[PDB]
Amino acid sequence: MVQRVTIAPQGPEFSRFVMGYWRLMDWNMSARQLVSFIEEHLDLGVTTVDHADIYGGYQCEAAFGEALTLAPHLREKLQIVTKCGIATTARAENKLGHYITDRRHIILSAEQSLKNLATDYLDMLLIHRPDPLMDADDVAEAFQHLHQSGKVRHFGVSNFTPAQFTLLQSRLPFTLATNQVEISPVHQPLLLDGTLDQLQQLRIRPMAWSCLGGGRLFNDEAYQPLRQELSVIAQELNASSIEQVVYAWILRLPSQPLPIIGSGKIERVRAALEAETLSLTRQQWFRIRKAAL
Amino acid sequence: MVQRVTIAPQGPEFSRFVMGYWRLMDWNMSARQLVSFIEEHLDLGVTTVDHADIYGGYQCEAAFGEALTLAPHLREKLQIVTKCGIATTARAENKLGHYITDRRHIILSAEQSLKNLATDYLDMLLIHRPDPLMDADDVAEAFQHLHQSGKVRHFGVSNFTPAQFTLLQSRLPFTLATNQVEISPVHQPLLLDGTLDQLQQLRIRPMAWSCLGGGRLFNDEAYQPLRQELSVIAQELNASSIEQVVYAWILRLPSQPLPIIGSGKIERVRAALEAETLSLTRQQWFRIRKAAL
Amino acid sequence: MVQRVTIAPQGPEFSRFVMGYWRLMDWNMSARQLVSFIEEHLDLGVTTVDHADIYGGYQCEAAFGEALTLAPHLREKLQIVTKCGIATTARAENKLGHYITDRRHIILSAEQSLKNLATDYLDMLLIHRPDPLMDADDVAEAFQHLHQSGKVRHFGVSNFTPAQFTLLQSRLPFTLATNQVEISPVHQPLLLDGTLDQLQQLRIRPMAWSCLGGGRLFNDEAYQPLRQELSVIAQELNASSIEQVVYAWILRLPSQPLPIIGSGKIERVRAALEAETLSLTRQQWFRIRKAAL
Amino acid sequence: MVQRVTIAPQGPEFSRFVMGYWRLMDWNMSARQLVSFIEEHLDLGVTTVDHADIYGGYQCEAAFGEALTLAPHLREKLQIVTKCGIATTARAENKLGHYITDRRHIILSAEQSLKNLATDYLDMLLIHRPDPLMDADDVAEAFQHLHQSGKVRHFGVSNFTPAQFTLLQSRLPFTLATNQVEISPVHQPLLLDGTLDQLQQLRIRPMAWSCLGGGRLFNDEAYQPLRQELSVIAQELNASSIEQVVYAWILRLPSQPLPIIGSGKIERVRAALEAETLSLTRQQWFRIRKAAL
Amino acid sequence: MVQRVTIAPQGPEFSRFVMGYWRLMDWNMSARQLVSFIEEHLDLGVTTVDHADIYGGYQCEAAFGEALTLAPHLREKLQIVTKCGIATTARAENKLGHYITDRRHIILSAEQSLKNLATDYLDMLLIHRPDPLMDADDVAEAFQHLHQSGKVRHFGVSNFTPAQFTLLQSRLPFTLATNQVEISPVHQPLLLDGTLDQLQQLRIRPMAWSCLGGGRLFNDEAYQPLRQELSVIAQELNASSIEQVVYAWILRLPSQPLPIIGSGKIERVRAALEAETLSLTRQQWFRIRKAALGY
Amino acid sequence: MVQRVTIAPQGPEFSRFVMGYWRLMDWNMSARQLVSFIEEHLDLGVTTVDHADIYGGYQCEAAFGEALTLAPHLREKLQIVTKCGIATTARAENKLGHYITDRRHIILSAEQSLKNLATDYLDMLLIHRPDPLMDADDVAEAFQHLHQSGKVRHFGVSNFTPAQFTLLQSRLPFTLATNQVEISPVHQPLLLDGTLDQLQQLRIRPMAWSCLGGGRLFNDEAYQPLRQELSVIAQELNASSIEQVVYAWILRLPSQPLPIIGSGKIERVRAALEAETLSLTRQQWFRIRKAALGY
Repeated sequence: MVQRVTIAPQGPEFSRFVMGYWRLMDWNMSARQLVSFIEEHLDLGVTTVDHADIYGGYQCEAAFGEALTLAPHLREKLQIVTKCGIATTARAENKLGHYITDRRHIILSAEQSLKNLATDYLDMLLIHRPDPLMDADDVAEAFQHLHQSGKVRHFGVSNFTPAQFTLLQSRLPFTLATNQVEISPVHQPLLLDGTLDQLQQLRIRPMAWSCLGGGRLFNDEAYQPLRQELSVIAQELNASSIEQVVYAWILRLPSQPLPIIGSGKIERVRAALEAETLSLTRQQWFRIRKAAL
Repeated sequence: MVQRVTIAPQGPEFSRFVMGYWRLMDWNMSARQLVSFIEEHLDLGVTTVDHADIYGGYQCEAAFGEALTLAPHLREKLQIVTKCGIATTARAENKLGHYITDRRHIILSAEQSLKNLATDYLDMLLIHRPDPLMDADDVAEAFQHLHQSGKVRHFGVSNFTPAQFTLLQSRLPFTLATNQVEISPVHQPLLLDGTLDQLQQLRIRPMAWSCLGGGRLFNDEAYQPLRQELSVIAQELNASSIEQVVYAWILRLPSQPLPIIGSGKIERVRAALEAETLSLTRQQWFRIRKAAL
Repeated sequence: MVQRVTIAPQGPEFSRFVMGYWRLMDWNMSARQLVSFIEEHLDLGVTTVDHADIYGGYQCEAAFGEALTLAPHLREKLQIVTKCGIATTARAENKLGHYITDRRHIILSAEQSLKNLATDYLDMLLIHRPDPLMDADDVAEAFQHLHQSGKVRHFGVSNFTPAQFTLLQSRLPFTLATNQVEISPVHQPLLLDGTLDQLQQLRIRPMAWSCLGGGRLFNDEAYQPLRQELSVIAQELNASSIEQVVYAWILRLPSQPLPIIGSGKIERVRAALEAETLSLTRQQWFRIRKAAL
Repeated sequence: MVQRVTIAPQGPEFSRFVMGYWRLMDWNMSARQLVSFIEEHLDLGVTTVDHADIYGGYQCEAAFGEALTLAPHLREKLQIVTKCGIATTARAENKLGHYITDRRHIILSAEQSLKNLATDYLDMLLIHRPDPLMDADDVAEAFQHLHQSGKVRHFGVSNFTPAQFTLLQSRLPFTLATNQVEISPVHQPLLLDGTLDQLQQLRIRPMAWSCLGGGRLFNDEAYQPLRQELSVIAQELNASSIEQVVYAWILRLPSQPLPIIGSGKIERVRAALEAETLSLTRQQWFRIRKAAL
Repeated sequence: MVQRVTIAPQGPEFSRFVMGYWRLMDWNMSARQLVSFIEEHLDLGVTTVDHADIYGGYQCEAAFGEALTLAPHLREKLQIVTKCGIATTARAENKLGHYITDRRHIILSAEQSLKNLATDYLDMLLIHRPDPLMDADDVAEAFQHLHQSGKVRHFGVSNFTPAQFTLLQSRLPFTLATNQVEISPVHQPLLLDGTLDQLQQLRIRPMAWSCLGGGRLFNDEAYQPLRQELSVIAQELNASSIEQVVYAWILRLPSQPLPIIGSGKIERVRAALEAETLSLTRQQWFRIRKAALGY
Repeated sequence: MVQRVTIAPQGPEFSRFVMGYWRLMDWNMSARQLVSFIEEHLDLGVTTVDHADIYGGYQCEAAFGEALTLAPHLREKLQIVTKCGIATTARAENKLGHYITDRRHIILSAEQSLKNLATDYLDMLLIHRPDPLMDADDVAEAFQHLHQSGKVRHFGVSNFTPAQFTLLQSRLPFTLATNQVEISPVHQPLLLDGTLDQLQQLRIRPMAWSCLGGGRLFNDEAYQPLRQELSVIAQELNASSIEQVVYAWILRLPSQPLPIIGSGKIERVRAALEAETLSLTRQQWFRIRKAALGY
């Protein structure tokens, strides 16, 4: 089973690996098929799932909720994370992509999330992106309302700089439970730009997205000779695949990230979860870093 | 007319818009013409005015003082902000442009400002630029003397990074009342680099300079189709001019900036002030941002 | 009188200083007032004037043509340059700013320019900006048509890289007569990036726009201590103003630029034309360069 | 079905779209399944195919050759492009990834390619990457031997700068037939950096790789609202998928690129090919560019 | 003689100028010649010396300890600073250069340092470079153990960003006593990027390395015209040499850096210490800055 | 002995390694000691020597000419390269560093060079740096005059972009014989920015300066771990020193550079020339590249 992990002080207990549903609509699953898939990754210990209001042209939440309506007993076994803050052109009233982080929008988005997902509470709500118009007082008013009514148990952010993180935190009487950020051998700036230093310092563990380079590792022909060094290291470790090596690479980070898995096929999930057992050496970790840069 | 605003905790009360006098020598006004102009913007509710020792080759403060000696009753109605820290070659001793932030210079500069402006106090004194040779103990000692003697009511900085700001603040018994910074659709890095994040967190409102791009919006042929998108949004808001839309764009920031007006023509001042009544939508705000980038 | 200058091999004879009309609508002139202004700068030897289809929300060409209709004898004494290639949102069918460099648009734009300016020929037509969709074959087809019909006597470009310049040139049986580019102490990259090297090499003289920093020199408070070094040098040369020093700085360049003047007030034009008589030293030229960088 | 195109002066005739086999080992196809796939895209008019010695840990060429030995009649219907120049650690001799562009390596690589692909000629051989140790005389000697012997019909390069291209071309009696380069809404610098300017000038059409962003368009959560603007334009064009709109975006370039398709699923190939019939407006093209930036 | 300075709150007392020994192996000194050199800079007031486990291919520490063994009275007269955290290919087991900041490596490195330098305590131990794999709890455990046993008196870092500095500091019950960083007219980003602001704010003085541009000032043809602008300002100050001017320029910084001297020539050390008496004005400082950038 | 090479079409024949004299004043040589040093590198086959009007505060040329005056037979045995175009504050009339590339200054500079070096001709004259005020017609006039009179045999440039190079070349009836540029594992942008591509294309060989990183390789603490990766490859090649490895790395470039040696120690010159016989493989070259970048 996947390890159980407290992601922040007084924060929730998650599974170390998180199941990401941002691509759910591309998997072409029925509600019944989705139920089986959730049941499958639950049995492997992946209990924490990641959503957002905008995913799938604003349809993934609703589609996930249809599965939860078929199998009502699953809710209790899951930790549901979702997000708000982004406005895309998938909605007709949005003439251009932008951000909305006003109090009322946050409350309305969360409430809609509850309806879509067919549940009466969210485990965590995140601000999806840092908004130049973000009024921390107003976000705090929304969070306080959602918290005191029992509709949202924890709050965090996504893709925030440390200064943006500290601004919002300064308004809240509880700890921001995460800062969901992009971490992989393909995208390493947060390792040294201060983001991951801050998170380690506050003992807040990031949920890590785009762990496989946002598709570049396998589909960007320019990383093909890089696939090779992960292969060479894979065989040193007797790892079954290069994905396991990349996940191990991420887990090795001292901020102790929780990797988000995005594949809608189950033993690529299982393959991912085998990274918990690979002991990377430092030289193997740095060999990967340099092969990628 | 123009709103009254407290710019910081334990800070002064300023007008939301600030009249900037850095171009005063270029306006070719008699002392009596300048007296009429001050009275005119005072009647509109613009009471805060912005000076620096160096402006106009060290001439603008003295010119303003000529007006105040002719009309002594004006001083009590104004909040005078001036600065020190830059040394230009308009003075023979300065063989190159550089910075000077030593304790004695600050005090002597403030004292000369009083003499120039024909007043016995300043509402606020700013360090004009961050100086790599800035000793914060030295600045603090200067500020402390100016404060206890009643010569200067409040202190702030200009164009400081968050680290430079924190450094000086650490030495001071009172709160720095502002960080005067460049903010416009043409110059946006401070929106995301942490400068405005820190000011919002501390509830310190920045005075905003180069609000119209330091001349570029109207005089740079390259921004001329951009000037056209502001015209399109102006027509939507039924605004009489595009500068109104720009000022509304800045006011919309959650750090709540106080824009500095630099025009010596009173109808351009009045035109600016109707920005307070403009209802800029988020989408309009982001369209402006995108068109400028 | 202003010097007469051949700007390219087999190219037209221009005045060394060019009168720019991109801001004509902001000057608030009647047709009668504009006539007087043209007559005034003509008598000083400024015969070459610069237009574009998009200027003034597509109105400057027409406004200039009204003056030419009042005083028909002026056409013969002027060299008219205009441009096409940019599409702005000042026209309702343009939902966003973009470029159009298709054959038919170029021909139609030129033909409209002839109607607006109330004349039967243009001295030079320029591609206003380098378009990623630019098909050099199609531009060449348009130029050939306009040339062989006698509607346009010469052709050039604006803001092109040397590779973009060479691409278009490779299609044309005559020499591109200029590459209109931004040159000033405030914007110096073209001095070393290869643009001005290419122009000198081909003996093609650039028309230089934004010569005074697109408004920054006088209106960007951050260049105020830089105004000072131009002042110090102005007095060494006994120059009447800093504009004359900046123009002299530009004229000193070995690509031998033709500065475009944009002020609608006549002895700032006259003041500009006095730069022909200032002999800058190299040390003065480099002192300016370093004061600006 | 797919248009026939001559890619350069004295160059070969290719299909407008190219089938890329760099992912072939990941498709898990039997030799007979691969034979069916080749026949399927041949029937759609896709005849040009793209290989490299290194692809799939030096396995994709040989796998393709298994198909050609089973179906010998196919070779005459195909144009085979392959490459050399990169040395990866999938071979034991290579202790680090590097480049090898020495004369003997090029010849031996081309010869191994023939053996791998079970054919006695290649339609085109490319240098895979610009090598700081590239001696253009050495490459030229290799190309000359391969050409005179009839083993290779044409020669080109991949990812070269205009200076690297010019350098190699200077040594060759025949024209380099392509510069295979990365082009997509996600990666646009080549549009303006001179690479595509030079190819259009020489009337050489580039083969375009990573047309869909090297996986980012669909697998990078960060481009997911961007994926939505392509959906909006798709609906305007009544296109069945967004990749069609992307391919139409690339085809719209005046260098006239030949996009490389990398999907081993035949219906994704067919979906791509209907891009030829799509009428992309300039405004649509620029909206896509802006939404990606 | 060289002024003595408290480098941090609760921190040790160092000499304002620091003798750096990273180039020791290249000087080709016998152990006896090294004794004399140490005694000579000691006489001038230079008591603080800077080492690292990796210097000279893991050889410089041991070469220094041979001198200390011949002259054991010198030990008490010195403040010895050393470092760990970098792994170089001078050790066969390291197939590539990388970082090691685990607890047991830090402890074992410090203990090897003690054996190499032939002494039972270090005055200060530094983390040589920020390691993306740095676990601050682990470093704190190591530092705690070394402090508990008397083996190491004070602790600091080298080349840390302010966020890396704050991270490590959060775990420690004692103040980090320095952040050793690169400062010269040739390399100025730390003047404005927050590194030196943080140090001034915390009243922690940095040790400054590559004070003369890492060799470039004298050995890079491209700085020869700049070198000559330093000579003009030298003449104005009646300074014996341009090294004095550069050191004076660094000392003028309000973080109050301690310059590390790396020359094995006592003549040049002496010429460094004379910078303490130089009256560098603001315009001279700024003229220097600009000559170096091109401003 | 050092191979001889034709540096350009119609160009002069140089030694593959070039003795650079920009640091001459710092060596503290008497004129007689300089004679011996010249004779010693001459014996090893180093015949081409590199000077500039500005070097050593406008002193190095004249110091060299004093040696040539004591030993006038040496002149014919050397190819002398010098430069003009830079104005430094070592001359009182220059209140700031800048460039001067006007016709009469070029002519007067070359003529001063002749007087300084105590010789009646220069083998090659270079424009030292690209000048934004460079008027190529003016330079061509100067070069024409100097060529017409026999005072200068060949012409080239230093630190030019390819567009600056092409600009000047367009005006000249003879081929520019070199573009002297910076090349080292420490400074690699010219490998891929088109500078070296253009030179290879035109079959013009660059003279390479700052081959050892302008002092950084040895004097910058931050390259000490890299210095040690060069030592690993040295051992693999049985190379006496890492300087040999670096020179071999530069020689491997297909533009076929001529390295400028700047050491006044004949021991180190000798150790440079041994690079000609080193078998640097591709993987070794690339390992070096990557150790220097961090790739």
